[PDB]
Amino acid sequence: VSPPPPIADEPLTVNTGIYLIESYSLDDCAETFKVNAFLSLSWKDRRLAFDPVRSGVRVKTYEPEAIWIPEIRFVNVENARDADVVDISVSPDGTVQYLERFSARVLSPLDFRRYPFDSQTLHIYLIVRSVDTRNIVLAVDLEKVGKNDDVFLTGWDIESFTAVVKPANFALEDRLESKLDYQLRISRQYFSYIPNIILPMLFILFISWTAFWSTSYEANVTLVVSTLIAHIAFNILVETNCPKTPYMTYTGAIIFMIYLFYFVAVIEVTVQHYLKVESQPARAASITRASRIAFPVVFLLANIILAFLFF
Amino acid sequence: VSPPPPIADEPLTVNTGIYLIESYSLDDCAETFKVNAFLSLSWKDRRLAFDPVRSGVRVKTYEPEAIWIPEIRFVNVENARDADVVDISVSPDGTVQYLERFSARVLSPLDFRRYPFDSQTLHIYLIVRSVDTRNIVLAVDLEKVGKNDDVFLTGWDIESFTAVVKPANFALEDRLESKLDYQLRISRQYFSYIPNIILPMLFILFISWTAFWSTSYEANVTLVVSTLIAHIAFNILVETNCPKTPYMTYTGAIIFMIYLFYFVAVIEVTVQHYLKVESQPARAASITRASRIAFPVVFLLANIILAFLFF
Amino acid sequence: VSPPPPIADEPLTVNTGIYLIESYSLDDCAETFKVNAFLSLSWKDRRLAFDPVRSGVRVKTYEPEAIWIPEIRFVNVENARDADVVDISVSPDGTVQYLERFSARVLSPLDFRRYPFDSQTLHIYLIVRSVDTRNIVLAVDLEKVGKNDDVFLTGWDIESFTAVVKPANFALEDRLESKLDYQLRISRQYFSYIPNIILPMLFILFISWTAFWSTSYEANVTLVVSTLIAHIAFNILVETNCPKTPYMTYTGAIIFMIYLFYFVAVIEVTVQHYLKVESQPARAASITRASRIAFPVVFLLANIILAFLFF
Amino acid sequence: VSPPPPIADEPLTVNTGIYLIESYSLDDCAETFKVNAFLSLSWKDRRLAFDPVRSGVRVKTYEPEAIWIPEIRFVNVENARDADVVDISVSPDGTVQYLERFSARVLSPLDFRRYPFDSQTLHIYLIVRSVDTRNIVLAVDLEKVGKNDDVFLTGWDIESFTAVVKPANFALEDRLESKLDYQLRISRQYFSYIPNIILPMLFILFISWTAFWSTSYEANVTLVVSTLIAHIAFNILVETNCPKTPYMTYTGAIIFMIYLFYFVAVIEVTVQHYLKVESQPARAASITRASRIAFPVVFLLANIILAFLFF
Amino acid sequence: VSPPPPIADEPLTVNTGIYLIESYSLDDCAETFKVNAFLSLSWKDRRLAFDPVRSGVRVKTYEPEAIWIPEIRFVNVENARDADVVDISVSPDGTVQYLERFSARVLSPLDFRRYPFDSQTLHIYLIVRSVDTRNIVLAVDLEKVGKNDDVFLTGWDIESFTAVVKPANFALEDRLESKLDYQLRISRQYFSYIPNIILPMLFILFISWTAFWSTSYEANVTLVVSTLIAHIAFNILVETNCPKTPYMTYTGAIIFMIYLFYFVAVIEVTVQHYLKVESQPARAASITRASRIAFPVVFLLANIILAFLFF
Ligand SMILES: CCC1(CCBr)C(=O)NC(=O)NC1=O
Ligand SMILES: [Cl-]
Ligand SMILES: [Cl-]
Ligand SMILES: [Cl-]
Ligand SMILES: [Cl-]
Ligand SMILES: [Cl-]
Repeated sequence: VSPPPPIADEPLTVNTGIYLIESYSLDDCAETFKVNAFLSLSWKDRRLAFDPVRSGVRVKTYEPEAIWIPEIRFVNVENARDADVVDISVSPDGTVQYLERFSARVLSPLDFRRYPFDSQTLHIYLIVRSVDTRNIVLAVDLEKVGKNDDVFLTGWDIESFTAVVKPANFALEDRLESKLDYQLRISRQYFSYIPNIILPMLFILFISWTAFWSTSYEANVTLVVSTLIAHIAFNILVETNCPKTPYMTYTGAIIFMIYLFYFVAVIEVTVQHYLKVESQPARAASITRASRIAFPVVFLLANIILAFLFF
Repeated sequence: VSPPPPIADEPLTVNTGIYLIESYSLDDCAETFKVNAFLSLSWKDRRLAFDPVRSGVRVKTYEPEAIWIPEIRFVNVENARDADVVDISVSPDGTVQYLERFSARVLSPLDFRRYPFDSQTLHIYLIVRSVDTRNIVLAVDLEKVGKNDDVFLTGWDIESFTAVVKPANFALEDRLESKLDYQLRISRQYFSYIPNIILPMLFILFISWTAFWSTSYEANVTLVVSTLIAHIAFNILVETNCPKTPYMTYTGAIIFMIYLFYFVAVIEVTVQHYLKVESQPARAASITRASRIAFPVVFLLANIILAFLFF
Repeated sequence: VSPPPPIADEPLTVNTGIYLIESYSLDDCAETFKVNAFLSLSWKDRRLAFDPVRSGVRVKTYEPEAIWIPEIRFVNVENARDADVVDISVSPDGTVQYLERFSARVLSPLDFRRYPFDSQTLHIYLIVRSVDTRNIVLAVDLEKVGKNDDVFLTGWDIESFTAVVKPANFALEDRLESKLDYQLRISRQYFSYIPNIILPMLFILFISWTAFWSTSYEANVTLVVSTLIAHIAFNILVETNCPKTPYMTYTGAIIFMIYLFYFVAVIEVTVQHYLKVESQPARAASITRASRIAFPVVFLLANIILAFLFF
Repeated sequence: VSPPPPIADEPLTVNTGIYLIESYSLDDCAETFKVNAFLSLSWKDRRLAFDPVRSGVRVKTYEPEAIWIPEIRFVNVENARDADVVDISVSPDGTVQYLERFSARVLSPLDFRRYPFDSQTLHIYLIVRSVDTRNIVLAVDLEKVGKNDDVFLTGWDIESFTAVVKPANFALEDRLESKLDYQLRISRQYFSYIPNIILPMLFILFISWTAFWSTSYEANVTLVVSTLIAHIAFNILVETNCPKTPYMTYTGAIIFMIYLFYFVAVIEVTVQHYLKVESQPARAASITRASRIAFPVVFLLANIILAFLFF
Repeated sequence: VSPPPPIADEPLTVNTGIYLIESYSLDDCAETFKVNAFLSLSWKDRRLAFDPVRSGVRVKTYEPEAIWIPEIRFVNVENARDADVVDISVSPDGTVQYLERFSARVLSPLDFRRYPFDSQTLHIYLIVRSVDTRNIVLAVDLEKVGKNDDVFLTGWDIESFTAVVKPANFALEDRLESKLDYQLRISRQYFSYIPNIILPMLFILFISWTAFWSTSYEANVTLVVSTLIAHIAFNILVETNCPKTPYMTYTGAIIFMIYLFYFVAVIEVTVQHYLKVESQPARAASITRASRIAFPVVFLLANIILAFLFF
């Protein structure tokens, strides 16, 4: 119950491996995801080395309390993982093979700028703090890094589960810390968004544009203002459940643009009626006739500019 | 507290069994359900063998700490089950009969394509990782697999609770994994859905069609747009509380179809009034008269096509 | 420790008793309630019997670990109760007086058919599984079954806390199980419903009926459709927070009836205007005049039929 | 680890004290509040008495496991408090001074009848169960009862933290129990309720009264019904998030009164138009003219009557 | 397991240091934030001092149970922190280098008066209570006080993590308490508020002002009342999820001002129409013409006055 002694000066290499069993509860708003996986750890301790000819065992199994085990922690977790040691095996040369099954709520930030067409990289940071007698450094056993085929996140396409092999070694509170990066690449399943959000939101906007084929100010006010209410009501219905994002998103820009179009269409309706009442029906009619083409064209162009700037 | 030694290299057979006591909290959105049940386990540990004559007892009872117990875990669980060992009984041959009462939040995916007429198969995967000394394989004791008659999920008809007897044995991180599939088949109780969701949503749509028995553009705009508001408001009220499904559902298709019908009815109302104002009341009136038949017929037809494509 | 040995063939009788300290968190939607109470247990274990003269003590206190204690569990709980043993006392004849203070989330179904005029019976099922050496049977002492006077559930009148004295002994997985039914009878405090939900809901409906004292189709469309919106908006405001009930409720029937009345009133308004425009103002006016009496009378009758069928 | 012995058949007096460190999470709907405080306990155990001369120390410090400590529990708590023993000190006469720092979610009912002008008394009930060897009685060390000056509840003025010195001793499950009442008096500081809820809710109602200065039935229907929608919509926005209170509140009475006024104003608008259309414009105009004074006067008076009946 | 005996009058100095690893879950409404960090503690216990020649070791490692460790607690936490001792190291002179990794939900009040342009100072109060034998005083080494570069709070700019070096030593329950103030300075990311909340809410208000370029009372009622509905609906959509603040905020003042403007615009519309109908179209037209300038000018001025009073 002291770290293994160094054969030559060099630090202890703790070989790691994460194997995803289950991925669930991806909360976009909280920027957290819950994960259930295996953590494999391999290190050599020659104090645990033995001759198989005299000892007469394949490998010696130990209790966690019995031997020295490195303290591997996660950087980006809410609280410490719920871990359960599955097996500890010691080969004759002193190579300890540790395996545990853990569940953790991982805090990983998400970029919503290209939502719902976005893709994300979920991070899991492994960390080990070096001891007095010797430095501890992390490594990746690529054979022991993977994911269950059945691993699923509803609404996401799980691309890959890989690790950045070279650790980030640095000093923290007068000790060396070796940090590893396990990445889960996911891409969103944006299909339903079109018939479910895009298309009914666009219909409401189009209904407001019928005020360009009418001269009735009462019918026109009822058209643009009632559709503005239906727009807001629709947005309450299809609300992300996510408190507003501090940065400007593609989706956010378009919604802003739609509120601007409701305001501009009211201006038009207001102008047209005032010109008609102010004995100028030539200007009133030409503005209305222009708007019939102007409104959809400006909308289509501004939308293309936005789609281009974001993607 | 090491696995029982093999006589002739044979793997240890752990006879399982799950008996549902309570099933509750089925969260459609989270694709999770909470379960309270019995887990029965039986295996032979000859190290515990005794002679009932010298012992004076025909069976021996042990504390979990006292003997070796296989590490049975569930694959699709949020965290490890809250288990409480009920009884451990050893017969003279050294056959252990283990029983525990556990509670677990099981992650099982759900297909909402045929909602609310859907049926689901809930899975519970039992798993055991083999040891260095010997391999461990799972088995189903069919006499120990069942459910309490009083087991209920509000709004579901619990068809059956069975297990796929042949385990899925496979290699993972250089060891054998014997996995079992326990299945809970449930079918939805969709009656209340007709008077609560379907009919009041259909009435609102029908109200919009009264604009085909009017020539008043002000009354017509008020009809189609106010009903569209009422539709959205109704949907906010009867909202599933489920963030939108990534795939297209039967329900989703119909709602989309309804939003399209609100838009088409506005087009009609817009066309009719423009023709009237453009000195063509013959065409205006014939379009309106056609819509009176067209709208319900196309709706009934498109609905049958949708019902066919989904079921 | 193993169970106490019997002279009398009859199994071991464990005298139970539950005393409610606090009742809180009654979730109508989840059909769960949280409870904090005392669990009293009594049984004779002659192995513990002593001579108070030679022992020098009239009563002996033991640690739960020290003696044999029956495994009492609850059938309808989310997870096993958080229990804390308060006292264990042994009398010279070997009688054990066990007492613990527990907290549990109890799953008890609720029938909303007569909501908000309903009354409910909350169940707590005590269970004990028989050992191999001897069978174990539960008993109630209704002196030991009670509740704190200050026990409260907001919006409910806590009638009684009692137990069904005859236990339900039955075989499960080749062993006997003696089950007790503890019942908490509660009745709803429905006063607030009239001034909060029922009267404002009736007012909106009556507003729609003023369309029978008008000939203005624009004012009439605005009356029936705007009130339908206000009805839905009201229902969003006074929403039960309960996902729709799979069965037909009294409340559910009436709400359905109200949506039907909104649709029928639109039909009337539509018919009246079409007859007027189709040079038939005699029929139009007689339909409107009839509706003035028909609508409230049919509403009052249909409501009485519903109230009768449900109560 | 047995209770201290009585010299002359006296019960053990446990001197208590609670010192509020933090008060937070007051949930009006759940009728719970979370508290972080110090619990001080003092009692005389002569088995711990010593001669400071021979001992060399004026005070002795012990580990909780080392000595006998009374089991103090809380009556109205969700689960048992998270406690941590800060210090245990023994003086030469054997007077024990125990101190712990605990956090608890206390269930204390709230009376909303005078909301938002209400004041509440939060209770914390201390309890001790007497033991076989001797009876245990609670006492208040008033020197050890207080609160941190920085203790705050957002939207409340924390008046006082005091205890009812005379304990409530009584029998429970054949043992005497001593109960103490700690009271936290709070008064609601919700000044912003006037500009945030009261004034916008009144403006909406006043807008409906403008239909008494109009003869246009279409404009009037649009005024009273649209404002009724805006009223409901406003109430959805400023919703307490508290499921309806079973009893009639001051706030509840006024909201009811407002819904009645919307209905009465519709009746007026309906009557006025019907009289006008039924060739009686003298009565129609006199009713409208009356309403202009009647409506605000009846509102102001009924409001005063309500304010008087509740306060 | 007694405090170390000093020769010097001065109390024991415990050098503290907090290092933020993760900051998450900042709940504006609850005025709480969750934190994951390192707690470093340094003190000298001469009883631990050793000859490293005789000992053979330059540093000694101890288990928390093995040695005396000061009881460091947090003042403003929900429950005591979930701590995990990372390392304990002793040098030949008796210096203890303690390090733990803790997670805590910190209660820190927030001032919303200047929201969404606000900045906040989050507090973490460290505290140590002095023992019988000697007083214990806290110290800050600002070298050890830091934060991970990757520490983030969505929508906030984390300015600095620091500590007020001079501890607040005071008497509590006849003992000394040394308290340290750790501060996290954050400033809000208000950009998205302009296009998401400010601008669309203004557009709706402006739409209501078009009622100053119309004489149609039906169109005007529809304008002012429908926009008031859209305003409320918008506020439901962009709702903070925060129950109203007991104090008057900048945002709160403006929203109140907007509701006043909706009411004043209704008064105008009502006055205009009544003057027109009361054969005075000169006054009606001059009031309308004035409002066109008055309304935006009064709005712009009142807004500047509010912005000045709050900032
Ligand atoms: C008040 C009635 C309603 C729909 C209610 Br959400 C409205 O708000 N505005 C309108 O212009 N028309 C309407 O029908
Ligand atoms: Cl961890
Ligand atoms: Cl498990
Ligand atoms: Cl239980
Ligand atoms: Cl407690
Ligand atoms: Cl703490």
